[PDB]
Amino acid sequence: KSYDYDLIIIGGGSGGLAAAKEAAQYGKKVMVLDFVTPTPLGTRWGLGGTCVNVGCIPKKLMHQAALLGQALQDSRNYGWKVEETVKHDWDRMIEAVQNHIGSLNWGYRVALREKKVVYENAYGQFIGPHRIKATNNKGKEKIYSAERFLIATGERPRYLGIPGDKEYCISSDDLFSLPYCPGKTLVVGASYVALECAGFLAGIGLDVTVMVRSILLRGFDQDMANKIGEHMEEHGIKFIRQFVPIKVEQIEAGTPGRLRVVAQSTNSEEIIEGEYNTVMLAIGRDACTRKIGLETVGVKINEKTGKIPVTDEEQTNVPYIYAIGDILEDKVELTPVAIQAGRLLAQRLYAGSTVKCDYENVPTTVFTPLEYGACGLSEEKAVEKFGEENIEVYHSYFWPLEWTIPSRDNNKCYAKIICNTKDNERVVGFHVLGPNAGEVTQGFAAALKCGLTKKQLDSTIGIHPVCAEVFTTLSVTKRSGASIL
Amino acid sequence: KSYDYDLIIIGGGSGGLAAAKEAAQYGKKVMVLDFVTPTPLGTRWGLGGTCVNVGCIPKKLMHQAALLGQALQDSRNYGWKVEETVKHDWDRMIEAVQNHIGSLNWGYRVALREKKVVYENAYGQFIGPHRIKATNNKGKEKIYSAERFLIATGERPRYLGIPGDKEYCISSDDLFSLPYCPGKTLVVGASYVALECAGFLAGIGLDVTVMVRSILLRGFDQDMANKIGEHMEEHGIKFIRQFVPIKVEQIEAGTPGRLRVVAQSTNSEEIIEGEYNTVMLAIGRDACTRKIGLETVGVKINEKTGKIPVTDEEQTNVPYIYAIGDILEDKVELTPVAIQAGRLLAQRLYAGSTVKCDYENVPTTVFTPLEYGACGLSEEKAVEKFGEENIEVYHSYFWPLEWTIPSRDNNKCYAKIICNTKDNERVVGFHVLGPNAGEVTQGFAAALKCGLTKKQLDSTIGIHPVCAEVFTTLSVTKRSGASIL
Ligand SMILES: Cc1cc2nc3c(=O)[nH]c(=O)nc-3n(C[C@H](O)[C@H](O)[C@H](O)COP(=O)(O)OP(=O)(O)OC[C@H]3O[C@@H](n4cnc5c(N)ncnc54)[C@H](O)[C@@H]3O)c2cc1C
Ligand SMILES: Cc1cc2nc3c(=O)[nH]c(=O)nc-3n(C[C@H](O)[C@H](O)[C@H](O)COP(=O)(O)OP(=O)(O)OC[C@H]3O[C@@H](n4cnc5c(N)ncnc54)[C@H](O)[C@@H]3O)c2cc1C
Ligand SMILES: [Au+]
Ligand SMILES: [Au+]
Repeated sequence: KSYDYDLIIIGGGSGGLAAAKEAAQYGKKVMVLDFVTPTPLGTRWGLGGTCVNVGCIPKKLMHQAALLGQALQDSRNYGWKVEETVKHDWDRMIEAVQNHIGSLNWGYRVALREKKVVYENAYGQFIGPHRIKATNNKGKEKIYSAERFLIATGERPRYLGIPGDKEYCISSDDLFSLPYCPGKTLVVGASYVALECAGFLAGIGLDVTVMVRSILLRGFDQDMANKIGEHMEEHGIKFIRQFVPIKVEQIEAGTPGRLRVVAQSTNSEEIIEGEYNTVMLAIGRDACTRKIGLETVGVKINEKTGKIPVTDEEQTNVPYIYAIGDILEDKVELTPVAIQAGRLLAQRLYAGSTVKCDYENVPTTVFTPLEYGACGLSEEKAVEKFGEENIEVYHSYFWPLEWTIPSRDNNKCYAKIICNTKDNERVVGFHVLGPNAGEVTQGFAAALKCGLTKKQLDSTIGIHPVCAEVFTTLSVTKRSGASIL
Repeated sequence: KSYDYDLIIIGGGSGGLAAAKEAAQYGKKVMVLDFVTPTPLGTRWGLGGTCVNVGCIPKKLMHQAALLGQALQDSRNYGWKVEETVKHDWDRMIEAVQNHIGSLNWGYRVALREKKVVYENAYGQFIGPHRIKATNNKGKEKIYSAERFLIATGERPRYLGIPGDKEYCISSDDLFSLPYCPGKTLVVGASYVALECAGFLAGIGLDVTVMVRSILLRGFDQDMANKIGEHMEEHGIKFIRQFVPIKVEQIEAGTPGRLRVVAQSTNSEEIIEGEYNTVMLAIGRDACTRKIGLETVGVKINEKTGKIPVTDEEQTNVPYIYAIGDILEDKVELTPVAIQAGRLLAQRLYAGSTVKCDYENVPTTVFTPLEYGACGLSEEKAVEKFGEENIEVYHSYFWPLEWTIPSRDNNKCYAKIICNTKDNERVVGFHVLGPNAGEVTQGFAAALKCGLTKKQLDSTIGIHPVCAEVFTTLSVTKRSGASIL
């Protein structure tokens, strides 16, 4: 019957925009609702969502700034006449990053206008079957109807339920647009975002302290996680183990001001205090699925975690509403997963395709000071799945050539592959800790999709001299116990 | 009967040393003869051969110096307060590189002593069946006998048959230990070494001119070759097309002196002159198989090219003499190929293995200012092999994130895959032109060994934001003619 649009995408993040562009490619009427509720402090950003504005992109750019710091240090030994110590200007770096983010926001808006996709800067909210309520910034309300709906609502940073967090602490949301140098900083948490931000804040010369609850990088391989922790610690970052903040109180306002954080042990009553210029909370992310009125349409969600269960076709229990992105239950919360799922969903709905999104063996990279690229099973998970006796772990240290002249950081980089003997020594796991990890990891992920075997990998000819070539000649097993130095 | 050693390896290059170490791993008596005939100028180097001393390693290090120059330039926009123009010191860079090369020479010598491998700094020469003559630096001669012989003699730079070349020009042999800044330089040739040296000499701020005979990078994909030429030309390198030097004459001696080069056109009698501080000859390499007495033992060689034909087991026409490395006929002249062939040959001879060296689809990287990584067939070769109508070329420009803030070099990087439709759109060719090319290329080479298909590649999930991810979403064909900007 009557239907304003054929597809309404709530949320203009990576996945949402990808699906919008693709569905528009097939002449369907599509409308995108994107609205960023401001941070407790008041920070807001444009179209594009978390990756573009507050995520993947600026984090990579600041990591590049840190890497260029290390390059400035390295250049001395290679013959460049650079002054011994170079200072870093936070304001300029922020200006450059924010300028590029603005350019990407504008690019996306132009792309949406070009593909004839209506963009409405309004907060979406279900009120009834096939109908939604959109509230603009000013407060004006409008109603829309659609045949199909795409929930692409994404997540927002989580806060500790402690006093002072919301008015005195900053999150990933605020850091990449912070209008002043954070000075000394306390990063709470051990998620990959926590280590990324800690690392590159340390690289630009600030004093950073990371406060962890139990373990580093839950979900990632713990051996590699421990190695990253060791390397970060040897670079000047300080770690306080087994502590959670219980109160944050402002000593003096400013830009930055001074704050006191009082925290309690996890296994005792021992209480320690510290003074920091700003405190960044990186302790996970919460789905924004509570406040979109899913009850008015009957979408079933996991009340405990907020995630929405979906079929292998991204379909909810309600036939005409589909969800993509991080909000999904037991999927992988990465931007290329969202984009691929959106593209394939659009092609399935309007292009007669049958290809589904494969969520298995998807690579990731943690951009710590020492990049960490991973694809496939962890060692622990592999042993769980196939049995200790059936898993052989080939590993080796290697020394990237570019670091020999600076004469630094030997026998730190680490490469290990986890192979299943029961299945022709198939390579079920791949982990690399070293420079340009993601570039090396992309190819071996594509190989894992092809069922790379240890024999073929051994037959592949390395390139010389390139870091990645360490993966050509892995011959030492952990089971053998031989040294790898 | 009587046999001094079980295996005599003539030549202590990459392949020779690899085979020596591996054969020693199995308790066999092995002796290595390594001797570097000095350059016309008189430059000599230690153990390790061409890659270690005058090749892969120092070329990568100087490329890293150029890359750090570009990083120094980039760092300004990211917020580092670096002086506008920084000067480069040739002498310090040479000192650092040569120090690392010395360390590698010492490492190899120690490794050989540890594995109980006799190293004799003597020039090898066959005099009769299973017997060889070794002449030390001083001139003393010794005789040796062996059950098996491994010719690993490698190649040496080729010179134009023009007057003045040998006493006034330098080769790749001399450059990486040159005791003075080369100043303005003329690089003759278009082999990958020519472009590598030109590029990084330009990066450190020198005025470089490349003089080519007909085409760039013969053997490599010509489209990518032309793109590299264009990019190098837009970076300040000057190209003189269709010219070959006919005389080099010294204007004034010095360090550097001044030389005049007079050269003639290739298609006319037009003659042009130029003045340069040094002239580097990079016009190919000639096998050192003439002067080792192969006639006294009956080893058949290709008289025209100097290469030695071999079986797929690296065996010559004489059963007990095997050859590895670049000297082989119609093989691939790369260090990992030599090392892999040596390792597999040793395991076949003394470890009962049957695994052979695979010379198909071996990757390479040309470290031009813009790295070029390749694996598999060129476009031209693919069309020749399978037929134009059966080849689809997916390609795209991409813009590495790290360059957006410096705001330079957009729509220059280029990624293309060549797929065979007759064979499930199999990926028969892979070419990437962009930063960290080799790291991206290693993985896709390993995938090609697994028979990666266009469908699987499309199903692989990219990593974000990484350059390599461009290979996840290739959808534009050259046949379609659509724009890629
Ligand atoms: C610091 C950081 C670094 C990261 N780095 C990486 C990385 O390197 N690689 C990687 O793969 N992933 C990375 N991620 C994860 C990545 O940001 C997310 O997984 C990804 O953005 C999920 O996409 P999405 O569209 O589902 O969520 P989003 O992109 O956040 O989409 C949600 C959008 O919809 C808006 N919205 C919310 N509620 C409503 C509503 N009711 N109505 C309308 N619009 C609404 C939101 O404001 C937002 O604009 C990082 C995340 C962070 C925080
Ligand atoms: C500038 C440059 C850059 C290069 N970059 C790369 C790169 O990035 N990647 C790559 O894969 N390849 C690269 N190569 C190619 C690589 O150097 C060769 O392919 C490789 O070294 C071949 O190994 P080989 O042992 O057969 O030759 P060599 O390593 O040269 O072995 C020969 C050794 O034996 C000695 N010898 C010679 N005659 C005798 C004799 N009669 N008796 C005893 N000893 C003798 C020689 O002096 C030398 O020490 C590069 C080459 C050059 C010139
Ligand atoms: Au600062
Ligand atoms: Au110079």
